[PDB]
Amino acid sequence: QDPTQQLEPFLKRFLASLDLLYTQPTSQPFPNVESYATQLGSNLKRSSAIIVNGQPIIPSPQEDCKLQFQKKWLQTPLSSHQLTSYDGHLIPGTGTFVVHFSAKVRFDQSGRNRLGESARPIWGSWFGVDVNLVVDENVMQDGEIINSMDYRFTYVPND
Repeated sequence: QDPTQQLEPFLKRFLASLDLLYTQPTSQPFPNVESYATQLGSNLKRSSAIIVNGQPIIPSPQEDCKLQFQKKWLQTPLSSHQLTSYDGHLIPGTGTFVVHFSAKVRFDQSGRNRLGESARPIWGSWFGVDVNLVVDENVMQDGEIINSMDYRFTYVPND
């Protein structure tokens, strides 16, 4: 409870970064995909170990794992996560803690992508999600602190 007093706000910030709504400044006449996409999961380290639905992201000569994740996540419809439970522990001697959390997430069914393009979000059915993070100790930092992320749907609706 005591060392995990900074834990809940950190998790909410991490999830907000996945749920980020794209807003184009009126000073910019064109969409800036890079400036939006690089904010998704921004607490990830460039060289973090990332696994999505059992499939590890493998670093390539041109794109590190964080970048590949951001490009993957960018292709989802807008999301809305609700944190429902968590637990965390420091791993003695490592300067890291492990955190497991569960959430529900739903996605925009409007047909628009995250830049608002086709071809008011309308939320679909709840998915279940489990996430395991290994994160540097100083979690009220907002920089690159996540060493590993395992993100997994534990329930996927048929519809």
